[PDB]
Amino acid sequence: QQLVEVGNGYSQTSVNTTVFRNNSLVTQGDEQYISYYDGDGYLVLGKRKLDSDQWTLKRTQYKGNVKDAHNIISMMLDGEGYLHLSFDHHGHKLNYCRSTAPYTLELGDKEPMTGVDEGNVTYPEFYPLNGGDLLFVYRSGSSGRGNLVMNHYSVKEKKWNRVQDVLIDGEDQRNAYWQLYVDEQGTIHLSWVWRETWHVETNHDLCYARSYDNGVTWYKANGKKYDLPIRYNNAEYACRIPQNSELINQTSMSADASGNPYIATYWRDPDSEVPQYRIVWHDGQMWHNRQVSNRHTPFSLKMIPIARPRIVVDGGEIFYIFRDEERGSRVSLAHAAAVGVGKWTFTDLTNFPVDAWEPSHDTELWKQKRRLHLFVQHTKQEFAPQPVYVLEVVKPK
Repeated sequence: QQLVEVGNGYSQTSVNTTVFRNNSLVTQGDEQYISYYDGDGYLVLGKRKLDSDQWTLKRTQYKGNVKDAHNIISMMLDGEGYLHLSFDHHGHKLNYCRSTAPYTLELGDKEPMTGVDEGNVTYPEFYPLNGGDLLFVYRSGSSGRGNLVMNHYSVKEKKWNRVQDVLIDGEDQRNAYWQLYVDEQGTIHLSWVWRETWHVETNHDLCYARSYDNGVTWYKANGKKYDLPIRYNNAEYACRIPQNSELINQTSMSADASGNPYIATYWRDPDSEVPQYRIVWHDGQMWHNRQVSNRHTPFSLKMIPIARPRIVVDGGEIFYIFRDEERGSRVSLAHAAAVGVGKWTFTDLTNFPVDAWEPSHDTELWKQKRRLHLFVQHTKQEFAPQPVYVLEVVKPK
């Protein structure tokens, strides 16, 4: 299970290696693209042909505040091959750049998307849409509460338009933390936890919504159309998980070829001190939740000794990527041949620790080729810059 070295990246924080890099790594056609901060804080872009181990790197004109692990880089390609980059935010004015040509590691100047409510950004994320268009999501904090703002890029028009200004509504009462995925049909999947207070221990529940029409109209998994915006009272609950359950925020989710959502997270049971990894999914008929791990070591959120997970699905076959102090903080794989039967195997994918690392993966490679590639780097949360690798993952023997 092979480990392709890219270049040295910043390792003194987990900025290159958070679960919410959407994306760190992206394939189009026969090429794969990557982004990270180098040891000196510069935004580096890379590309390769997928059949090669040789990366072409470009140190761009931009830097980021690498001492803050929130200040991540997200990238994506549109249907014409232009790279879109957004980076370096913890409640700051939008940093957004496009490549100057398709398939080329040359960034233009920073530019607005719509110019509206772009003053206080955190957590930029890109998703591909049908027709080569893009979705952008970010957390806007300008109101005093983190609000989900969603834009659509038309690749033909070379233009961004707002889609949703108020999709999840905390009613000046509660907070919300979300993750998304665009499936192989072009449907946007959305899931989130609520948080009653400002403190992480009041994280509760997993809610869900989807949109088939690029974010305009929204549906529940049970088929009912949403009245917007989505509040505590009308949200579809994928799973109930109470406050003070060590429920974590900002994880990941995926979907299978049938458009069914799967959500990967962790929390602990009422009668346990031990948080466990979970999978929450809708099979076209109903919601399910299951425990993936069999941990025995407590921790509390009130660095975290386990990583927030990533998942990919192939017709009920599940690859569930994690990192855990119980397994020496290696890159680890929890694999299920069939999600519905719940027989999991556990396999370490690295023989060395990656400490603060959380997984991000090449979402488009998995969709287009059913190959699972991870962004892998040893980070901490003074440590010399460590190699960034791409690791291909296959089912275990």
